[PDB]
Amino acid sequence: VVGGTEAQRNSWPSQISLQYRSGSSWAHTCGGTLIRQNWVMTAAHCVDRELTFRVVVGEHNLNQNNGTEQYVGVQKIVVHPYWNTDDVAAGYDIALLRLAQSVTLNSYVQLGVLPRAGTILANNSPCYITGWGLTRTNGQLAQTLQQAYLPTVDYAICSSSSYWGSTVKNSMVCAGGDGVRSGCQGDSGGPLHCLVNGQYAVHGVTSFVSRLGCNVTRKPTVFTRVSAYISWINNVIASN
Ligand code: NA
Repeated sequence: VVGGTEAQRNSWPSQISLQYRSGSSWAHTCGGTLIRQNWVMTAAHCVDRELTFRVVVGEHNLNQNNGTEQYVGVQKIVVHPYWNTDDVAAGYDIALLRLAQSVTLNSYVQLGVLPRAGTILANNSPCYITGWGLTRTNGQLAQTLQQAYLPTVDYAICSSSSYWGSTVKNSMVCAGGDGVRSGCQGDSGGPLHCLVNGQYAVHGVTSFVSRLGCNVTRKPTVFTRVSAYISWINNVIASN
């Protein structure tokens, strides 16, 4: 997250770190949201690679023991059937991971609350992106979980020529684009939390930013719109 601030350690208890085995150690690769005790929602493009993955819940600092982490292997990966790795702009950038064990809930580990199906945020709605991604374009991952305030940019605007044009679809949410704050590599698959009727819900799964850099004016960060996939998510979980 570029232009972010350190999160309080109990602010976003549904945030997870998806990590992959790198030699004798593990490395953060993207984010995700805990949606059942044994299911995680992330971006399809995060699990394109044939790696060994684990999920870490209750994580705050990637490089220090927090005393709150639970580490659980990934048992099954279900990517959206329409996903196409070389066409991120076509959408369907979403995947569900079934965990090897069910995690225990506490003040650091809670299920993410999903929006009702079909819900679309009005222009300029207050949202936070969270994650451990790069803190500057071509920079390095954050140590501690970061959060940035990113107001939504509605489809009519985001799909105009000076923003994203045709690349953005109705199945996506855009947020930010002020040129100071944004998502960045390592944030993919992580949540966009939006305050609706007094309750934060996860409205987006971070999907892409501009190749021209993370925080670019009028290239808001693009998220998969979770409310477009409520039935898909239910169907996968019900059949696994
Ligand atoms: Na830690």
